[PDB]
Amino acid sequence: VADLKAFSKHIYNAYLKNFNMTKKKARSILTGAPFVIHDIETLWQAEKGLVWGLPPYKEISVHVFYRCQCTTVETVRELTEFAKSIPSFSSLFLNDQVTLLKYGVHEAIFAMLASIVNKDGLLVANGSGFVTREFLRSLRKPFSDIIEPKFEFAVKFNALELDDSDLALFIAAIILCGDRPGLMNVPRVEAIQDTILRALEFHLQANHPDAQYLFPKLLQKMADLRQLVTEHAQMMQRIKKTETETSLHPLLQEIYK
Amino acid sequence: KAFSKHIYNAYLKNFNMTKKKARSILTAPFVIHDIETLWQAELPPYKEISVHVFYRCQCTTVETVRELTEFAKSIPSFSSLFLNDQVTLLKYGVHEAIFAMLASIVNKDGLLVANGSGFVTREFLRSLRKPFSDIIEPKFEFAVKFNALELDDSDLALFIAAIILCGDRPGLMNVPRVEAIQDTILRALEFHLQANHPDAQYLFPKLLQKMADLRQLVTEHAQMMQRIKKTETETSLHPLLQEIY
Ligand SMILES: C/C(=C\COc1ccccc1CN(C)C(=O)c1ccc(-c2ccco2)cc1)CCC(=O)O
Ligand SMILES: C/C(=C\COc1ccccc1CN(C)C(=O)c1ccc(-c2ccco2)cc1)CCC(=O)O
Repeated sequence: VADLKAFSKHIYNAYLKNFNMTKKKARSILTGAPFVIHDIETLWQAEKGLVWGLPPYKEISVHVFYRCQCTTVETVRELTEFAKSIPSFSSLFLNDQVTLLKYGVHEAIFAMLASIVNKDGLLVANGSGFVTREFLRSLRKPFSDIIEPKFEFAVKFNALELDDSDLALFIAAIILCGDRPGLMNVPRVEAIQDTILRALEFHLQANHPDAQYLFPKLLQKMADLRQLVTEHAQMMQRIKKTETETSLHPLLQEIYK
Repeated sequence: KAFSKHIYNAYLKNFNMTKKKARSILTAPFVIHDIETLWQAELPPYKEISVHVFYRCQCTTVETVRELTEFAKSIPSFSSLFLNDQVTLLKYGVHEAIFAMLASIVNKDGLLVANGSGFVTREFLRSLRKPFSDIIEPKFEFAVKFNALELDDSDLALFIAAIILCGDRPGLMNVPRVEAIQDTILRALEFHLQANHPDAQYLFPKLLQKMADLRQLVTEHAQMMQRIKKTETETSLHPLLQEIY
């Protein structure tokens, strides 16, 4: 029990050192000024300077998809650094590390997106912008449809009221996932993931003494996130298929390969 | 440096028999070179000579695990590792340290036994029946070569601390932390060997090779222990040693 506490603490310190944006900072921004991007005009103002090199200009729905890609890429690089500070992650085979990152980053990105989202939209640009969910729904298919299911997931996730300390362990559990295809040392990964999930159960009784069923609720969100990413990867295949003049960042190319 | 002195202090606190004590005896102990001497000299109930010596080996290695366990508490930052990692380090390392320290009580002809009091010849131990004699002799071969390095206790105190702090063990949770502790130990050791053996040359990387030789010696050891566990159904194993195996 005492090793699990200190393992949780190590994981929470890796999280605080590696993510630019915590849930604690995001909620203080969201509740109080970010500049509101809610239409074409405000988006252009935001690009001039009140908020912020993306493959040469074309049309709003595609410009937005490109900003999503720039953000997602930056969060992969934070996740990669976070994982390297997860105790035994850096002593796994190099190919296992890359495999865990390749198949887990999206699950982690859509878990952590909740932190910066409310029912009305989300923070961008390290909290200096706020893009409304109504504006993102206004984009043309297939861009609007690849966006809205994440808000639907996030708002439900937020009703669980996790804090940073809980998320560090939850995101650690997503990444150290013994089920990813092509792993070399499965029992080792499985063992690390079971340590995290034991530490997570113990940390939840401590931090959320009156919640009920919070731990199995979280195992289910991990399942939901897998389904969310399977659906996302299908939509991304459809974009790559039907939107030929839209490119994808090479780091994301490798991931979806 | 102070670090080196502290590890030495702890080694002197934890191991009753030092190379120093052992060297001034080996230069009178009762010679045990056959059945009649063994019996004059004299655990699980008696079985036969060979199994009897095997039990004596077990009682000694058990005691030395206890000592090594207390010793490691003095290695700085060992006590701050996960408890699980502590147990793993002890589990996979105590035999490499026990075979390293065995060189201290050994010469080409045999070893000291129940304090300085007895000498058991290598001859006799070879005369035990298979697989008991095979279990024994390869430690002697290693120990004679190790002794040609001519370490003293202050050197061995760091060397045993290095052995226990191996980042490579199976199931370690915090490898980089263990590795960083061993690094300070190995840096103290290089520094110590420069100061304690100024005219010996290459002693440091030769010690690093002895660590890899020990790892292999223990692998061959555990393998031998495993067939004894199958084929020598009668003979018992102190359970402290079952858990290690
Ligand atoms: C379209 C891809 C993912 C989908 O991204 C989604 C999906 C649902 C909600 C939020 C995101 C993106 N996100 C985490 C952001 O923080 C974000 C960043 C910037 C903007 C934006 C809008 C106008 C100007 O700036 C909007 C969102 C490809 C990327 C991939 O699959 O890796
Ligand atoms: C056979 C096991 C270990 C290996 O033992 C070895 C192997 C090679 C050299 C020296 C030892 C033992 N040793 C460190 C002693 O100090 C010792 C103690 C007593 C006697 C003895 C002989 C007649 C009466 O008393 C002889 C040796 C199983 C136990 C285990 O695996 O931990």
